[PDB]
Amino acid sequence: IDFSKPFMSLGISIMIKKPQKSKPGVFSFLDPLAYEIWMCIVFAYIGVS
Amino acid sequence: IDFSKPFMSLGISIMIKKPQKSKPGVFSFLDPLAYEIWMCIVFAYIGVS
Ligand SMILES: CCCCCCCCCCCCCCCC(=O)O
Ligand SMILES: CCCCCCCCCCCCCCCC(=O)O
Repeated sequence: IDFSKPFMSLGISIMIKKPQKSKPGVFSFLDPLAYEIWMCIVFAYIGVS
Repeated sequence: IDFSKPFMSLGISIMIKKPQKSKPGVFSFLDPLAYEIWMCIVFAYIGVS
């Protein structure tokens, strides 16, 4: 058959799952340390006092 | 004349100058925190006092 001129140029692309904006949590300033450290600091604080 | 099938597909495209290092601003020392944070710190300072 004899095609006509392309009316839509395309190709092979890459599709991935759209990511999320990862809205920071309210209490995210605690993230640098683990929950165990934060809990142990309170225990250490009480003990020292 | 009679053109053959396209061997290359092109379009209109924006050309600009490649961004270069931004000259540091006068009050650049305020960049690590957003304008909102600095404003809220002032409000928190007043409130706490
Ligand atoms: C003077 C010693 C204590 C200073 C105050 C530290 C405040 C942090 C304690 C509460 C955080 C507990 C962690 C649970 C939340 C989490 O990180 O998942
Ligand atoms: C307790 C005072 C802390 C120091 C506060 C310094 C900054 C005061 C002014 C805050 C608002 C303007 C500065 C941010 C400007 C911007 O980056 O757009």
